[PDB]
Amino acid sequence: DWVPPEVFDLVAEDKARCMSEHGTTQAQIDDVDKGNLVNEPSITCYMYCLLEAFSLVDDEANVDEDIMLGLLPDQLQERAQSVMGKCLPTSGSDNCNKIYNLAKCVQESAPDVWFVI
Ligand SMILES: CCCCNS(=O)(=O)c1ccccc1
Repeated sequence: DWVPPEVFDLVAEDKARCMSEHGTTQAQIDDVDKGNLVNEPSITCYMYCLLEAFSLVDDEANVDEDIMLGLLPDQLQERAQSVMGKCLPTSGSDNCNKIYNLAKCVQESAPDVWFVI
């Protein structure tokens, strides 16, 4: 990955909170990173939780595309922008399910783009 060790420091406090709130295990996170994701609230609500902590989504899981693209390396932004044209706006039954659907769409469309810390 292009994700540097810094980001792990930066997200540590929110990561710990989000996992505690939702019953998330590190194994579930590792799985999403390997492209294995199911619609289980303990992982889908974790992803919403962390996105929200960094202002990447609002109260109804609408994505701030400019902030999201801003997370990614310059060299990935062209292809990520195409992916967001396909996968946004979000849709689903609740905030966690919206992020499930988004993650599945990004992972299906682009290898290097969705990542979960
Ligand atoms: C392309 C967006 C990735 C979303 N993954 S994440 O929810 O773990 C997350 C990563 C980094 C900051 C906040 C949330």
